[PDB]
Amino acid sequence: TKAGSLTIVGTGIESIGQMTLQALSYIEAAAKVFYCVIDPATEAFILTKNKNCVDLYQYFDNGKSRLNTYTQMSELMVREVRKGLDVVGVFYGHPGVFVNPSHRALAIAKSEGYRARMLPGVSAEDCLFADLCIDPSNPGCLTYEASDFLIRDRPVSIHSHLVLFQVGCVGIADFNFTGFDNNKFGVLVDRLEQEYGAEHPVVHYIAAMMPHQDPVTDKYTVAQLREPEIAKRVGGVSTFYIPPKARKASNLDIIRRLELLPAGQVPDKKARIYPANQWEPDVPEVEPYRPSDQAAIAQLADHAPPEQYQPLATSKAMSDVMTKLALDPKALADYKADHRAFAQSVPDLTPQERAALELGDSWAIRCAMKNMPSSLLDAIVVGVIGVIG
Amino acid sequence: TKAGSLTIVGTGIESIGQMTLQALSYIEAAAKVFYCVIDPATEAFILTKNKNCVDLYQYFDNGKSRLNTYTQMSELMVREVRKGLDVVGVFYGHPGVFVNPSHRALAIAKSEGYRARMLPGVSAEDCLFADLCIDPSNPGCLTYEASDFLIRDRPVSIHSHLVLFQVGCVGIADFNFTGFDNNKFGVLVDRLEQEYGAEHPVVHYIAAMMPHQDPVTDKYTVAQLREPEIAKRVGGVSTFYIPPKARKASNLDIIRRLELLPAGQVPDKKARIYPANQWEPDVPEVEPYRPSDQAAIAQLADHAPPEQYQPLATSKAMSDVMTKLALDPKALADYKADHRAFAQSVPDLTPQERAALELGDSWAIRCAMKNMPSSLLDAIVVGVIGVIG
Ligand SMILES: C[S@@+](CC[C@H](N)C(=O)[O-])C[C@H]1O[C@@H](n2cnc3c(N)ncnc32)[C@H](O)[C@@H]1O
Ligand SMILES: C[S@@+](CC[C@H](N)C(=O)[O-])C[C@H]1O[C@@H](n2cnc3c(N)ncnc32)[C@H](O)[C@@H]1O
Ligand SMILES: [Cl-]
Ligand SMILES: [Cl-]
Ligand SMILES: [Cl-]
Ligand SMILES: [Cl-]
Repeated sequence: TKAGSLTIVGTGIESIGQMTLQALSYIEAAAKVFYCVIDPATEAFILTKNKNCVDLYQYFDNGKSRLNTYTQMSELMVREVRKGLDVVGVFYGHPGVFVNPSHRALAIAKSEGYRARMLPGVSAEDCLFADLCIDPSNPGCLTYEASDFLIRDRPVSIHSHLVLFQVGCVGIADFNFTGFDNNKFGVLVDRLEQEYGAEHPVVHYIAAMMPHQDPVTDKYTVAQLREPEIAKRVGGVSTFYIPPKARKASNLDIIRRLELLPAGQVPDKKARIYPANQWEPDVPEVEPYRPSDQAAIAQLADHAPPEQYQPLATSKAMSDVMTKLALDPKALADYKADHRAFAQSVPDLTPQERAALELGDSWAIRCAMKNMPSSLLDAIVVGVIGVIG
Repeated sequence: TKAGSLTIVGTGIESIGQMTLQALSYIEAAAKVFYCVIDPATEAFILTKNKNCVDLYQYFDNGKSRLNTYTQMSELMVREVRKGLDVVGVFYGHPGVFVNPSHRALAIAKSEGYRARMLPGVSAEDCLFADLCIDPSNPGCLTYEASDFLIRDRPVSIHSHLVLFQVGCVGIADFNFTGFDNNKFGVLVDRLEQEYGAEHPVVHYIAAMMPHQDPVTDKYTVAQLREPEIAKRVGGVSTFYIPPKARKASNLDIIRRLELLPAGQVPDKKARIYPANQWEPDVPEVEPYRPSDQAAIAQLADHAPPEQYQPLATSKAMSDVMTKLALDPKALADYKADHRAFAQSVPDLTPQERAALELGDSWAIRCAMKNMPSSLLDAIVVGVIGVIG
């Protein structure tokens, strides 16, 4: 194993709070940190956690091509990896969602034989699902960059969710500190009219970046986007959500091959599971407490845990070590290098706990931490299967 | 404002480390916690952080409809909200991505006039982007539930990414503790053959759930999925990634309306930005260090910060308060109730810092924490615009 590593992490969107515990731990452990974030409280927070940080944002300039900036950002990181250092790069949101230089730097490091990894983070689309109260599963989700959407004529589906990033800089390859002149926004609006119609809703979304702020969740018709006062509000952190225009019917051949009908009625196209999408045009009110829902709630009084349910049955020493492996990158590296040596130095473990850690396999760790009933083993991670039908 | 609130949060996918700082803080502050997670180290961690927790997983049972379980899960949470308590629900990953009961409970609470919010988390798709080294922006992403994909005959795009959740339980509406009998998996494989061809790649993806584990990133042809030994490996935490089959050309009308050509050549369909997607079939090698890349790197020696760059210029007292607002839900609530009273009780703030906190607006906070050069204001969040073209 060569000296030198690159780990790229995210900060999430809302200042400080949306950073993951592991992103923080890698920032603290790093020899050198390079960052690109867009609020000052997050920047100040990062600087309290490591003594050797560099702001990547200084490599943008007026009329300097963004591609040249991204090549420079990547090279600054990889140069320190080649010197044998543990390097961490930090980007706002998820560091691989609509980001060029992270993928470039990781690919170069990997090709030259260094350790290289991206840790996921909370994206602007993750925030959109939470704030607009929608699930990508119901009824599917298409996600594009707005200029790419137009130039490559990417297809829409009127029966699924549509999410468009970078709607505030249609057709722009450069940078300006004061901001974008979004003079080709009308080209996007023309496309949305063609696909959806002039009276179809478009939601202008901006996630709150400070903890006390509310999100922007402003619904407009496609036609209203042509009004100059409304067009002016779309900027560099704006995303569009376009809800479905209609409900898609079921395929009879698939119903039969999956054996879903006992010769009769599947639910109708608009027999929706509560709650319905509030952004869809002409969406009917769905009943939250149907007779079937009331009967399920009545069964709560007599409920007992099923006999095949596996209750947690662990110890402080075992929960402490599993927490340490997740929150201490040095401890994890030590454990990975020698499972047996590490396991034998952990204080207060029971014999079973020690043995499970020595092996490292999931089933062993599960047996050590959960009580498995006889019922279960006289007959496999089974985590809300979602129902869309 | 009525007493009682519901906040639903996520844990991310990888044990403990992928929880956000704000998710942890709300779990600690809650009067009552309800959770549904699928590894025991995460469960044990949650129980160390609040004294009043209930496992929602005990409401599943063999041959009990999942919809009835979800109605029960929702009702247990909302009952405590109606009593005037601050309630937190916890689901693995992102709590609104392929999850029924979170959306139901939040909608009921909101309709009855209680405070209701979802905090985003790291999803299985977020992990997929990071581990497979792909960006949803290049060249767009379609995301579906596998049974819905089949039953509603949802469209594919051979030029964009495809992600399918719940490929281990095609056509199943119920639960079993030992697991799913995935006997209709061949119906999915038939559809993938029709859309992509028998020799097109499909990546079987399972994100690591413990910190020391590696992810499963196993590429197969569509044809290979019919082999019983391979089909057997697909389970309840399996997701499929299907890469594009071809590159989409540019539209001449849009090129002209966005003014991208000076009468000549736009880059060719396969003149890719480094790095290329390694999962695409017959993808050519892309040069990481072209002459333009070498010239950009040569400019690093003479680089200085641009005159319109805004360096961080804050204080310990200001960074401490902004951190507290993000990490202490009680402090945030106090600040939101009375900006001026809160601001005047914060120790050691400068006059400008105090004034910015009193107002609460983003531009005021930015001025207080960053030095704004004369160059800038003699002429707006501008955070990697991604280039896809
Ligand atoms: C270069 S990308 C970076 C995205 C980021 N890595 C992420 O994980 O969301 C910039 C685009 O992200 C979206 N974005 C960034 N901040 C946002 C916010 N606060 N609300 C909504 N969308 C945002 C916008 O579409 C913006 O044009
Ligand atoms: C009911 S959903 C819940 C998803 C979860 N809320 C999230 O944010 O990803 C279950 C599906 O998520 C995906 N999933 C869950 N854990 C996973 C893992 N470790 N790797 C890949 N996919 C996973 C699988 O497609 C699975 O069938
Ligand atoms: Cl969060
Ligand atoms: Cl029931
Ligand atoms: Cl993370
Ligand atoms: Cl340059």
